[PDB]
Amino acid sequence: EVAIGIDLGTTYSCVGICRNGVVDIIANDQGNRTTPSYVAFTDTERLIGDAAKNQASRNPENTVFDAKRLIGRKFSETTVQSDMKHWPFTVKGGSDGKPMIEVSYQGEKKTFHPEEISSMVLKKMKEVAETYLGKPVKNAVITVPAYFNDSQRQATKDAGAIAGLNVLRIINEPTAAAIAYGLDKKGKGEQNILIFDLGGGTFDVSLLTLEDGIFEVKATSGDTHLGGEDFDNKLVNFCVQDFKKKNGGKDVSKNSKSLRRLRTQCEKAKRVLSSSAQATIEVDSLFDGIDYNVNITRAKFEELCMDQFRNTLIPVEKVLKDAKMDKSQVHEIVLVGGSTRIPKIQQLIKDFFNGKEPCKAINPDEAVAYGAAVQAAILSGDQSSA
Ligand SMILES: Nc1ncnc2c1ncn2[C@@H]1O[C@H](COP(=O)(O)OP(N)(=O)O)[C@@H](O)[C@H]1O
Ligand SMILES: [Cl-]
Ligand SMILES: [Cl-]
Ligand SMILES: [Cl-]
Repeated sequence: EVAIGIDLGTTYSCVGICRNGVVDIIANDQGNRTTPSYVAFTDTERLIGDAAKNQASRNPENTVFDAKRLIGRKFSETTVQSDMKHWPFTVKGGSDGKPMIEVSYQGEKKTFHPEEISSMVLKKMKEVAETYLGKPVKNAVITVPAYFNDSQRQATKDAGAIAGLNVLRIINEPTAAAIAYGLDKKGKGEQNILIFDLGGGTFDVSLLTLEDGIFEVKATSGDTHLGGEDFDNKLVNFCVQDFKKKNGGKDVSKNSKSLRRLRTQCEKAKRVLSSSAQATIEVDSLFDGIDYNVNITRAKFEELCMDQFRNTLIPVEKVLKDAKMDKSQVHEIVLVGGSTRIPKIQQLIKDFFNGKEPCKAINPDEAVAYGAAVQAAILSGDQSSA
C-alpha cells in the first residue's frame, strides 16, 4: 500500500514519499538526499551508492556506473560504441545482443545485464525508504527520460521488478518535474512549460503543454553528453596545464589515478563556486609525490565553461522552433538537475527568457523524485496532494 517515487538517474538517484499531501525526499545512511547510481564489486563485498562511488578511483575496473546509458540498448548500437570510451569497466555483447557488464567479485568473473545493475540501485533506494518508514515498501513510480524508447522503458520496469518493486507506472522525467511544482493543478488554462534539466552527464530540454491536468511532451532536445562532468573536465584540463607550468612540464594526465583524484577535487571546488566567489583545488602528492594547490575564481570557472554554458540555450531554441512557439509563450521554466545550481547558467536562462524567474524552489536534483512521489500517491488512491 505504501508507494514511493524514484528518480533513477544517470549519475544520482533520489527517492521520495508523498503522504498527506506533503512530499518528503528521503536521506540515505550517510545523510545524503541523493545516492550515486554506482555499484562496485570487491574481493569481499558488493557496494551500492556512496560506498561504491567513494572507492571508484581505487577499484576502477569493478565499479559500475552509467548503466542508464546501456539499459534497453543492443550492444551494437552506435551510442554504446561511442560511450564505452568513458568506462573503465568492461562491456561485451551477449549472444542475444544485450550488453554484459563484466566485473570481478570475490575473485570470480561475473557478468550483469544493465537492468541487473539498475535493479541494485533501485533496491538500495527501496531500502533507503524502508529504513526511514520502518516498514517494507512494494509499490513505486519510476521515471525515465522522455526520449526513452519502448525497450529502454521496459528494461527500466524489469529492473524495478528484479528489485522487488511493483512498478505502478513508468513516467517521463520532465513530466515528473512539472507535477512536483503543481503546474498540472494551477490556473486550468493552457500552459507551456519548459523543463531545463542539466545533470551530471546529460542535458535535456522538454517543452510541455498542460490543458486541464493533462501533460503532453510537445518537443524535446538536448545533449546526451553535456553535464556537470564536462565542467569538472574543464577544471581538470586547466589544472593539468597549470601543474605543467609549475613543475617543469610534468604531465599528470599520464597517470589515470592522478587524474581521478584531481577530478574529485575539481568537482568539489565547482560546487563551492555556486555559492562562493573563489575555491581552492588541492591534491596532496598528486603526481611524482608533488603536492598540487590552485585557487579558482568563479570568473575563471565561467571563462573555462563559457561556450558550454552559452550552448545550453541552443536546445532551448530548438524545442521552441519544433513546437512552433516564441519564448514569450513559455509560462514556467523549471530548473532540474544538480548543475542548474551554477549561477551563470541561471543568469543565461533568465536573460534568454527576458528576465523571467525560473522555478527553482525545489532542490533541482530532487524535483523528479518529488513529482514521481506525488504520482505514486495519486496512483495509490491518495488524493491529498490535489
Ligand atoms: N552546488 C552545485 N554546483 C554545481 N554543480 C552541482 C552542485 N550540486 C550538484 N552539482 C552537480 O550535479 C551533477 C549531478 O546532477 P544530478 O541532477 O544529481 O544527477 P543526474 N543522475 O540527474 O545526472 C554533478 O555533476 C554535480 O557536480
Ligand atoms: Cl503512498
Ligand atoms: Cl516516518
Ligand atoms: Cl507526459
